[PDB]
Amino acid sequence: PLAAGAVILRRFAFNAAEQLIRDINDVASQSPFRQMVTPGGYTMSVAMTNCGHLGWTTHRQGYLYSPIDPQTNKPWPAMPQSFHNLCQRAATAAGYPDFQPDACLINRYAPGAKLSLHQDKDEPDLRAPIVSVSLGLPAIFQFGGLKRNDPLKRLLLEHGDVVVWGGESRLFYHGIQPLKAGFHPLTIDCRYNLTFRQAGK
Ligand SMILES: O=C(O)c1ccc(O)c2ncccc12
Ligand SMILES: [Mn+2]
Repeated sequence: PLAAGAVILRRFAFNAAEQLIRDINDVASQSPFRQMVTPGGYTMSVAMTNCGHLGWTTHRQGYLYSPIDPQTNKPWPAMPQSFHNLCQRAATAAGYPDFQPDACLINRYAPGAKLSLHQDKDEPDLRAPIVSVSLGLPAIFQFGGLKRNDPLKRLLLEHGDVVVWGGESRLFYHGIQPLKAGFHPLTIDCRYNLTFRQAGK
């Protein structure tokens, strides 16, 4: 059992990937990818956008979920059908049939992009899982435990892999190591990851 509460579904989204990527591009045509600035003043190497009713974003030197994209002053694009359906199939298979995300954060990793170790604790109910979908180039996902200094474990996440982070794992510190450059036939030179969240109360 790699991470208590987590359910790894390798290649679960492999068949859906081309459609998912088309929908990423459609979302980004409305709410573009942008590299947000952390509360500490650093520009993230990962570029982000969102779809759904709520979107994860910097605002006033903190993080929060907002119904409005600060870059466009318009709502985030609606949740694509492909996104909704894939998430529900994965969550249901993993034992979370009532998971109803209202936010999907879309991350784009260019070579060298990384995410420092952190917890996702900005959501109102931490009993709801987060569903992660990997597309394109492979990345090393690192995760520890409930404490910042718990022992780290690592696993490669490859194109089409889905992880449902539930139970205890929902609160683990985690991150992504600097992305290795390469080629993928559907994303060309990057990785994307979708993370579905229940962000509304
Ligand atoms: O699955 C991933 O690649 C991933 C990457 C970066 C994150 O901040 C995440 N947060 C929660 C769940 C998954 C992820
Ligand atoms: Mn995270």
